[PDB]
Amino acid sequence: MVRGIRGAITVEEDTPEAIHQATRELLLKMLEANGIQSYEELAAVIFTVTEDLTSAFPAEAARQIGMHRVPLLSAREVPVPGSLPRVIRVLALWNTDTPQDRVRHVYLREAVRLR
Amino acid sequence: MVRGIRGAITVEEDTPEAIHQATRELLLKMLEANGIQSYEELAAVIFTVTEDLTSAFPAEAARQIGMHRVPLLSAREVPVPGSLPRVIRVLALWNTDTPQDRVRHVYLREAVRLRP
Amino acid sequence: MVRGIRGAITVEEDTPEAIHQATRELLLKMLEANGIQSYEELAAVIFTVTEDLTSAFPAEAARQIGMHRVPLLSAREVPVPGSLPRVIRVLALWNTDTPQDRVRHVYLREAVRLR
Repeated sequence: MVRGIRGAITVEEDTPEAIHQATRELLLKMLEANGIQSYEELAAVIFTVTEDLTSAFPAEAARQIGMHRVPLLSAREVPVPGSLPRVIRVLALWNTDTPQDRVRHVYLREAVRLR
Repeated sequence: MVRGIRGAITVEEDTPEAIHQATRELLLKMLEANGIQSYEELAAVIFTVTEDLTSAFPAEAARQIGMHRVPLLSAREVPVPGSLPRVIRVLALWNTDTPQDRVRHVYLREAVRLRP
Repeated sequence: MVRGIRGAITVEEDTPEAIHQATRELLLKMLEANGIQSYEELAAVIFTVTEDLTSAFPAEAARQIGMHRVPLLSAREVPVPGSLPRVIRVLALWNTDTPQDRVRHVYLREAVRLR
């Protein structure tokens, strides 16, 4: 079975370091919250970034924590008026027998308003 | 086994009401057409909207019909000039043994012309 | 299980013919590299294209090679300084027993500069 894991986190400046730092933190927490201690069962990980962020690919933060074998893809989020700014969102596809209602999703910082 | 389910529907205007109503109808039809019993079978659902739609997130319609525990993600479609305007597209990833040739995709309203 | 397969290829110019030819080449190469002789194994295929490519949908290429029954979805890639121009990226979700470490990803033409 495949279960999606959602995550979201905000930053306060479109810089490679800031983008990477937040992404690394989110990915590590999404995995920790679900007791995942290996990357072998992640089918793929998809990232989306709001329009106000274009300095670096979030996928690079995944490479930084050793996810070089995990398929990654990034896309742009819809610029909805009044929507939360500077947000990095993640959708991990996890091969697991963990029930849908047992999967833990992670919303950090300002993204907590998105849960 | 995971099978993707595609859906597409158009709206006549860029308003939250129009977007949510259409997305709600599309999702319900996608579920109905494939006889899906519980949302527990859905690994995730991805939504995309064309550049001319920015008033709201289609994913909100999913919450309206009880998909609170289903992982949702939204993105922007490639802005190809001359393409069908105001389109909401959906890709559901379904855990099922259903063969690929038996999965039912749904194309509504003006998107009916987008069916493969 | 489900394993994602990554692919990427560049195009010399923004025209439907060029986009479709490149996408056909990449898709075929991704399947060949993984010994996939049938499309029944593909859960879905997601494409992303850089903003300098807007003349056509890469998904049309999938139809051309007979992937009508494969669920397809496309999205806009995130702009990044110094990133390779005119890039088509693919993420195929493959139903397979193949371990993550044995899935073959394909980077063609100038896209080799991204791998």
